Amino acid sequence: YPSVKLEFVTVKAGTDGSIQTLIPDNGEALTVSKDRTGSAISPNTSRRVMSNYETLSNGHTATAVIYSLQSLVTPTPKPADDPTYRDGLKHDPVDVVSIWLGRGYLNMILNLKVNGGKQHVFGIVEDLSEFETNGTVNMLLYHDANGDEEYYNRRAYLSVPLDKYADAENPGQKITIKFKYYTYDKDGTAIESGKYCNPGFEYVPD
Ligand SMILES: [Cl-]
Ligand SMILES: [Cl-]
Ligand SMILES: [Cl-]
Ligand SMILES: [Cl-]
Repeated sequence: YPSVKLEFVTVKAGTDGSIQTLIPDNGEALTVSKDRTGSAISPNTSRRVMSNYETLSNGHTATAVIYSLQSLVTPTPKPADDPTYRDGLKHDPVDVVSIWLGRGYLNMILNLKVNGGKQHVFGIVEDLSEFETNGTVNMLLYHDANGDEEYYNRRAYLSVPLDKYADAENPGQKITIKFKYYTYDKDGTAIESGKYCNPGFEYVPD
């Protein structure tokens, strides 16, 4: 478990790139009264990030004080035939710590065994073969450790966007996300886990 408690949030920058707004997943948008990180994103943009922050209230209105900010991976689900997967599908093992639907994303905290100097590349391999049949979206985690040794535990944060499944001309549509990922079994063998496929994550994009 990490030293600093981190939450999935959205941050917005104003004209100078400084963070002016923090939008918790659980609450309403808050004006950032103080950004102790001194972070700067692209002027007038929003980013889905990890943050340590606190809410301060005067009993009527509250503001956010940011203590830490870090990026998270926002992989767009893509079919196995997409050019990003040209060099083959990679499924280096991970553990799922926590996984849930929230604020238009499929959020997850992963546990990895890393070392250093190698970029861990994440993606979502999309299969829509059952989407017209029963609204099922099949997702397989892509993970390329790039030969990084499995020495130290490290968390990874993913927020899979689900906006592409919303149909404005088909409202009230119930979508079922069935997420698969490779992990180690009790004996240290890498296996494809269907743990989060039964019954899957049901949601109505509205
Ligand atoms: Cl982002
Ligand atoms: Cl106050
Ligand atoms: Cl769990
Ligand atoms: Cl990450």
